[PDB]
Amino acid sequence: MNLFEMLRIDEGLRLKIYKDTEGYYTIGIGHLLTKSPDLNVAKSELDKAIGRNCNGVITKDEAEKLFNQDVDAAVRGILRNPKLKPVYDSLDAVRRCALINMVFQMGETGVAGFTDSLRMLQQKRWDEAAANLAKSRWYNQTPDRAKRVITTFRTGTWDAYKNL
Repeated sequence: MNLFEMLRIDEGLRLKIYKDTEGYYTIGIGHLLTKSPDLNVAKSELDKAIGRNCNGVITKDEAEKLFNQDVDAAVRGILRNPKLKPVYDSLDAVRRCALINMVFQMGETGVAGFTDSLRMLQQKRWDEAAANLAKSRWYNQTPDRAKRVITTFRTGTWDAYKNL
């Protein structure tokens, strides 16, 4: 399965400049256009981003590029953090998608302050880490997503995404 799909399910794919929880113009799978309260700037950013005259609308094949981009940025930010690097680095392919899905949801910073759980993950105490995450505020905000991600950590499979 994939990150995209994964994010696709967890996040949601929007094809029209929409407003963030924070109120920042966003689009695709949580792709941020601008912090500027100006729709006319999201636009510009977008087009700037897309390479065409969008009109505040893109197309999936497009949301996925934005996506793949936004993704490798995250990853580099992950490797730059000296506190996320060892974990991520130790994780397997599927557990990594779980880290990423998190960074995405909370940024490289909010994620890095899961001092404990991170250690467990690093250590391989799947049930512990998970139990751990289960306590967070995070998990209390966005449960279904949290469940899936924790589960994936624990199990280390897509099972959590297979029968939605």
